[PDB]
Amino acid sequence: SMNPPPPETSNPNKPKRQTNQLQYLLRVVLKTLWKHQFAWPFQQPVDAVKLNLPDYYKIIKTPMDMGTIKKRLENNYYWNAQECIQDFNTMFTNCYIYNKPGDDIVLMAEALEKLFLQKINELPTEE
Amino acid sequence: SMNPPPPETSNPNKPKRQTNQLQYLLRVVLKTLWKHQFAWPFQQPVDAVKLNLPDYYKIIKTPMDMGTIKKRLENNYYWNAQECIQDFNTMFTNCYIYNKPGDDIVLMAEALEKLFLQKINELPTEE
Repeated sequence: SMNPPPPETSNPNKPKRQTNQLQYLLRVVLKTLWKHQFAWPFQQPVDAVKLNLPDYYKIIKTPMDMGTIKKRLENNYYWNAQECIQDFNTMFTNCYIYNKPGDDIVLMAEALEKLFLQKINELPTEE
Repeated sequence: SMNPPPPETSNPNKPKRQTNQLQYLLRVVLKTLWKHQFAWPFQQPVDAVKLNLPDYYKIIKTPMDMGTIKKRLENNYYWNAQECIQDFNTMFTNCYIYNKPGDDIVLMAEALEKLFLQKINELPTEE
């Protein structure tokens, strides 16, 4: 499989809003995860052509990566903070789906997911 | 063409010994790194002609790879664990020497090096 186009990051056909929760997700959560030692394999869509991984987009039909989440936040793609949280969960579960329990890349995603969970525990109150 | 012969893996004129530390380096450390998802670029000597890296062996004069380290452990090439740990260090620093900060291949090597360091943290006590 060649690579698919990356997920859409702008939507001219939705209303936009900025909230405490969405700003926190960008300025705290994404930033903290981006800088983590384990983040780099998750920062851009898997380049299956470069890695020579023909089965990746045969198996992962809902790809997601931190770069896409960053762009969606910056473009006000999300109306509800849960839409963004869902994208993070898609990125972590994609790693568990493609790989196997106990794999090193899985342990990396698990550490990232634990940190993400710790940070969104502190998301500002829905206002 | 362009590749040197691989590093020597047997040494008939050197005494041999088996130790818990050498056992651990082969059966725990090497095995763990070998199975890492990022291991593949480091499992065999760099084929500079196949990768078209004609300068590789003009820059890297002390090549090292995990396949060599595996053979050296299997052949009792090392008397001291530090000789093996030095070979791992050489393999990682060779990656940093030839490539540049931020390259994917370097980020792979850094992750393997940090896991290697965690593993040899738990090397069994010397005799």
